[PDB]
Parts: sequence; C-alpha cells; structure tokens
Amino acid sequence: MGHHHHHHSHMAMQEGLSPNHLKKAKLMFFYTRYPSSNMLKTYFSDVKFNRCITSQLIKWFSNFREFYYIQMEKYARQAINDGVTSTEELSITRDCELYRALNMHYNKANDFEVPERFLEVAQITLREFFNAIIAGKDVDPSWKKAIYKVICKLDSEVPEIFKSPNCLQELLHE
Repeated sequence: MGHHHHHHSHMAMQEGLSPNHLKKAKLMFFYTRYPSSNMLKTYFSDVKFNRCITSQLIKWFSNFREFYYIQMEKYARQAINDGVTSTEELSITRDCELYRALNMHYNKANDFEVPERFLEVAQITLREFFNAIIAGKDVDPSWKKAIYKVICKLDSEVPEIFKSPNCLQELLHE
C-alpha cells in the first residue's frame, strides 16, 4: 500500500472514451480493491491512458469515490449526531428505501440493479463508517484504509462479465 492521492479529476472535463466505458468502468469500480491503480491499469489493458482519457476515467472513479464517500460519511455522521441506534434504518440491506436512495442520487437502478452482494457491502461499509465516527476512528487517517479493506476483502476481483453472463467461459480459450 502506497498513499497515492491526486487532488484532481473533479473539474477534469476530458473526453475520448465512449459512454459505454463510463457504465462498464464504474460497474467494474464497484468494490474491487483499495489498490484501485492496480485494478484500473490492469483491467483496462485496451485503454492506452493518454492524460485526457485518464483524467476522464479517474473523473468517473473520483465521481463515484467522492459521492459514495460523502454519502456513507453523511449517513454515519447523521446516525451518530441523532443517536440512531440502528444502521438498519439507512444504508444496510434495506429493500425499497436504499434502492430509492442510491437510484435517485446516482442513476436509474442500472448499477447491477443492486443484488444482495451490494446490500452486503452497504451493510459492512456503513457498519464500519458508523463504528468509525462513534469510536472516534474517523479523525484517524487509517479509517478509510479500513473501510476500503473490509469491502475489498469480500470481492477483490470482479466475477461478473457485462457483455453476456455466460461469456466469461469464452475468455478461457487457446
């Protein structure tokens, strides 16, 4: 692990990758691994990584990163502030409510249509965010390391091909 932090991308309105790449990349960005640079540069072998399309790709990654970060940070901070004793009222396995929330905030339910795996990540991530602010771990630099670790440790690798579900077998060929 190396502290790779670029305070950029948020205002990097670059284009060269198609809107298919935005959908595909973000879906692949969903809860892979804290070393996102590995996931990024390895899984986008085809992408050449010109500064323009790189700032674009990382803008997508920083859009989802910043929004999801601020989302869970908001929910946990609100939970501690109000004294909410149950995370299960906000961003846990919470059918209808959390579906409506992540839909209205991000996109029209096309984010896998959130299977139980994403409710499980939501469960564990918000549980650890809550745990962080309540125990006073949030003011410690390592809290985010810890979050990204626990949700990476579930699925470090994307097991889902978007082209066609039963097409990943076809990637294994000689």
